[PDB]
Amino acid sequence: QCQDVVQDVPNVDVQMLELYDRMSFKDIDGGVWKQGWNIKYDPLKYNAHHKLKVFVVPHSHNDPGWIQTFEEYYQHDTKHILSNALRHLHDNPEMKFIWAEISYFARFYHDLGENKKLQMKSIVKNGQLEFVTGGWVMPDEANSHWRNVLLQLTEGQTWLKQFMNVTPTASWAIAPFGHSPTMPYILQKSGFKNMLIQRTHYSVKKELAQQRQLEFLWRQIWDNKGDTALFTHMMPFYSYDIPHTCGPDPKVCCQFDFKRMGSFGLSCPWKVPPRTISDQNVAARSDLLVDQWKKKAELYRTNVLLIPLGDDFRFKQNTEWDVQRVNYERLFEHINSQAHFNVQAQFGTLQEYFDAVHQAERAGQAEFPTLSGDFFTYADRSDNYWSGYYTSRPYHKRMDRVLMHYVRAAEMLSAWHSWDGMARIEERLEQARRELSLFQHHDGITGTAKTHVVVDYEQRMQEALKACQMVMQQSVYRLLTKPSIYSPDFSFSYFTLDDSRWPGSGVEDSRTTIILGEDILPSKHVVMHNTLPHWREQLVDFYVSSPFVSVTDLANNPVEAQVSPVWSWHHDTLTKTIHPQGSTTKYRIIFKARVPPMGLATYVLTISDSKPEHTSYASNLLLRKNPTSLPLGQYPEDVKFGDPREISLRVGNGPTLAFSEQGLLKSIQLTQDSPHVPVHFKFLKYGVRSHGDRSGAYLFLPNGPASPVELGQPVVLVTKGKLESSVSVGLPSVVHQTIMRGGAPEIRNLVDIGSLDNTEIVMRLETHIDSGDIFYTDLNGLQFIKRRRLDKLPLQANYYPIPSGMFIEDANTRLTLLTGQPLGGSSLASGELEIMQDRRLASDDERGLGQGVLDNKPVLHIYRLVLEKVNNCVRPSKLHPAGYLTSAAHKASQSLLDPLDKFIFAENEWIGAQGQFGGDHPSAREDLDVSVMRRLTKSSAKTQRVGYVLHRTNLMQCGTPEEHTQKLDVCHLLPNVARCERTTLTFLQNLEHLDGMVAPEVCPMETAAYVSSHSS
Ligand SMILES: CO[C@@H]1O[C@H](CO[C@H]2O[C@H](CS)[C@@H](O)[C@H](O)[C@@H]2O)[C@@H](O)[C@H](O[C@H]2O[C@H](CO)[C@@H](O)[C@H](O)[C@@H]2O)[C@@H]1O
Ligand SMILES: [Zn+2]
Repeated sequence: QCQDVVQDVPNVDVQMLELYDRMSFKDIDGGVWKQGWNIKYDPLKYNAHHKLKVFVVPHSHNDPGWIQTFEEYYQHDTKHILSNALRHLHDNPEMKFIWAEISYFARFYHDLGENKKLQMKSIVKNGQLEFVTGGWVMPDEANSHWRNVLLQLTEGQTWLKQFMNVTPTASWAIAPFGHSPTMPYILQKSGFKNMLIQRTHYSVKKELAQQRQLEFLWRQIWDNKGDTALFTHMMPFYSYDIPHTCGPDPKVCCQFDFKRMGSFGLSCPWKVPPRTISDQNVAARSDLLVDQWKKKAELYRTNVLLIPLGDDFRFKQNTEWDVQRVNYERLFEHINSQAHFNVQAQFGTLQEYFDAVHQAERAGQAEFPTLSGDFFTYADRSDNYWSGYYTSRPYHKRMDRVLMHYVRAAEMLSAWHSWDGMARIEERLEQARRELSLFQHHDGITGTAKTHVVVDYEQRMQEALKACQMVMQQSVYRLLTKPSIYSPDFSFSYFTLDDSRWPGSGVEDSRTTIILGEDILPSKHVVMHNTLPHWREQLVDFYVSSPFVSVTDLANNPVEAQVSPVWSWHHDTLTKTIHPQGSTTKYRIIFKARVPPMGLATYVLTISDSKPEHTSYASNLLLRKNPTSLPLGQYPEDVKFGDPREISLRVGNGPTLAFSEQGLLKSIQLTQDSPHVPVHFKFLKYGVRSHGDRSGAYLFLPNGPASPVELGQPVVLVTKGKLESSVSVGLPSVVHQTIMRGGAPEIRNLVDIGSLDNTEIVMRLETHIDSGDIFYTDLNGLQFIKRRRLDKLPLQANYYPIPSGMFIEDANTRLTLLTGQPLGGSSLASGELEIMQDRRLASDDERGLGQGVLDNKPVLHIYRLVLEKVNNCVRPSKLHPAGYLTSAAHKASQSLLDPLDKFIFAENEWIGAQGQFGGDHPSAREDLDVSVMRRLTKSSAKTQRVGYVLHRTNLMQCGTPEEHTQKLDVCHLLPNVARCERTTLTFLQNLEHLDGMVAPEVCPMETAAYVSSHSS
């Protein structure tokens, strides 16, 4: 019996949307704890029979790229930190240290000699060095897709299991800029028992501290029973550095950071330095320190206190290890010996802290509150909300989503077979997983790194894309060639990938033309891959060197096709207009590909001397005053011209779209009879303040509501075809395109902010929909959370991450915008949606980056726009904190994130070609996905193992019967199954041995992992 994720509102002690509605968010001076209050404690609370247990946990925050590249930091800092940790921990058995970033640890460990590897394993086994989380990175939680959060977690933990024989069950996330419930969701399904967070809004820290609700059982917003709950510790103060981790007064705590006495080039901003601990000062020093600890302890419910001891790239110098250790040892010896303190203090690890907290809990000493919700948008002080990084460096945010899909497709396509080592499949896939995993870092996908570091991430991701292409095309060639003919050269390109949306038209001329001709080559095979576990039809397009091309399947059945020109937009620096030019030698052919679940389908493109029977030609209409001619070579339809005017289009029996004379949507009519529902696209601009704090890579600090972009009299191009129609317009900084293929439109924006300094370009949708102050945005592509616009907070506080979609609705109507890239957005007034496209900022925003954002480059953003009637849908109650997509919106999101892959055969003739793969694969219910298929064993293993991650979303019931689908049992996808086991999501622990070797499908909103074992 599945939990109902719609109709049962969970009863939790703290529900973050409710808390937000009630809180005042006043920013008052609290004294030494600037954002809190003067903490008081009863000195008699602790006595001989009830002592305060203090764990001082040394740590070093190591960014895998930020102000330097990964490799620069490794050479200049991290390799020294790890080498000196090994020495100092070895030599000082009571000293402890925690480590989070496995990318660096793997980088270090593989360069060690065997003697040192053994010493390292010994300090891990004995518990002195403890891994926390164990992901490749400490990821961003706002822009990251859940699939990539899982990918990087798995990459780090798989390394740790293999080399260190440990799997962390406690997570440490001190640095991401706000926190998502997607983390406890994944962690709890990956064996975790505890997690720690830090960067939450200062007003939230104060509110929860006042109620001693900083430790809580964090469950998902829809979880009525609580089975998703994960114990979470929120740190109370402004920073994770030493001045903000000993207690509420940083002027005091800074005196206990022994790296700040002068020789290290560090000091205390509060103007009182640390002093070396001696017998003559230890009593006074201890009195000050214990007083800070007892104040911090007032904020929590047990007698066990966590004191982190660290900062960025700490514990480098041998002298630094000594200065911190020897001074703390003198403090501990004094404090622990003076009964009047009633304290036992020691170095500890994160797990030791949590174990002691839960021991106290079981002793009946505390009960913990339940909580649901998220912790966006973060503000660290005053009105400084960190909503800028939801958009910064949008080219690379888009690249993340492209690479996400290519990693999935490469792992899936190659999983079907075992490969010889000489094929280098495992090598290429490990590289691709690791570069994508690295980019999940909270300075990677966030767009908060220095320019040269962004370039490094981009180069790494480009290499990863090439690796995925190589693995994919080798796999296609194996899956579709007669086995007794197959003769692979593992270095050769049998196919090249054709991608219509990355980097994109107008971004890079990267696509190959299929060159056909009577005197060269009459025809070409192309292959589509469908990574989703259901049959899919989708229009696909290729560039071809003639308009006279027709399409067949590999039974030689004709397939209806449409040919259109190849249009490119040019900023004519002579005429000062932006206008399209057509190619006279290449054309686009478009046709519907029908592809099996997790399968492949082959088609053939053939040239003829004249218009083929089954190919039609789009009309083209250029709307502008003072047109000039647009010749198109052999294209059989002449371009038409007109003055700008409103126009309407309808493809198939789908919606009718109306456009303004400037080429922007104005209305959607769902059916023949229905109203033309106002739905109006508009581009606006935000600026930057001329006084006070400046927007930068992290912060969005607008100088008021956005102002309309002045459009002039833009050139509009209308292409009308039987299969696909479009309206494209060259606006200042944006070539905006609305594409119609018979269902929800697709929007593409080619965004080039050029040299517009101190500008943020936003795309807004204006409707009539009576949404009031409510809107919905997603978290990590996993779930939709209810948002309430709060006029008591500034504009930038009402911006949230849009990692994959957002919607507004009233009783009758919903408008959903799905995205192919994470961007920031909001609903700033009833009936509106808006999403930021790019931002160019001249100033640094005082968070450590030390530059503006002046490295913008053209990016092609993609979207789907779904207007729907929802009066018949079974929706959650008004008090439920979640929302859910319809079938059409979810399919539209899948169309953006996991499109069909397209392969063009490279050579002239493909001997032994086959027409299809996977025609016998089950076509699963629309709400179920095989998020991951990964072969886990190399070819030398007697018993092959294949891992699957299944995810089931939850779609609204709206009265569409949508019938008969087949059960998907992933354990029988490969033959000769000998065992099927449910595992943690990282595949690292077996949870259940499955009867009949059958992997059951999962419940709505659940994710499960299975591993099948095969004897042949
Ligand atoms: C809030 O500013 C923070 O400053 C530190 C600078 O750290 C270095 O100087 C300090 C102060 S004397 C030393 O004690 C340290 O050991 C270092 O040498 C930044 O490194 C820190 O960065 C963190 O937050 C930013 C966002 O503000 C992230 O982008 C980054 O990933 C990191 O987590 C911060 O700038
Ligand atoms: Zn960091």
